Amino acid sequence: MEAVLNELVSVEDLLKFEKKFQSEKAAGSVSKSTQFEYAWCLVRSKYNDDIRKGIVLLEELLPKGSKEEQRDYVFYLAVGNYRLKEYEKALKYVRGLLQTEPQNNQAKELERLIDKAMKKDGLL
Amino acid sequence: MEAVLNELVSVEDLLKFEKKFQSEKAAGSVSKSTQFEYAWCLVRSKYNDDIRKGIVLLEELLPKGSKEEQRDYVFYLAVGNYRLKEYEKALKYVRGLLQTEPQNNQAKELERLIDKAMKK
Ligand SMILES: [Cl-]
Ligand SMILES: [Cl-]
Repeated sequence: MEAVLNELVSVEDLLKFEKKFQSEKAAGSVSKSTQFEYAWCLVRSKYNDDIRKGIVLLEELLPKGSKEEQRDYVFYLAVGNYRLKEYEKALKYVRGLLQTEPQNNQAKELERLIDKAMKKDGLL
Repeated sequence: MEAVLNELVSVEDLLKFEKKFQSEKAAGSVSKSTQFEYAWCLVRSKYNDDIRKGIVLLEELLPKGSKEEQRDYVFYLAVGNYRLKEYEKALKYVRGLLQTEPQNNQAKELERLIDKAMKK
């Protein structure tokens, strides 16, 4: 998607699932899917506080996931940590995922981005 | 997000919810939530056939949604039609949504995009 469209869809997404998350948490407890969707929107946000919150929400889901869900959670932990420039954490997550999903070229392109960013720092 | 990142995350999402949708479909019927989530990914895809399928899935959810859900469906119907260059349909959808959500500047910005592309 072009940039302006991507940004406005991102905002609409985040606001919808924030409402849903805040509604459910007001009504007692938050379903696993609602927490994941909100966290997924948070790690794509333009605000760093949002990304940090999405990471926390993904860490809370991680021990309760099926094996397939845990793979999805680790993907977005690497995304969030990469966007925060927590490169060594992101790199550890995506390498672990690639061991169990070797043909995941999305995870591979993410690893390439993380490596490229660690090179331009000089920290690789 | 930057362009390369946005594209690989879009692929990861689509494939994840395609598996969820197809697995629920084979097992009988598909939940509202999975059909929407798959449609949401499809409308954002780089393939026109995907966008068209997302519009179909959204059109099928629309008669049976609540008031709030319908407004969200119409937003993504506007997005998908805009990306397919179906500008008259897209403008109609977003103008309806703006009548009931007047403070929704994301819908407003989408309307400006539709209006720009029509004048291009
Ligand atoms: Cl279809
Ligand atoms: Cl509003």
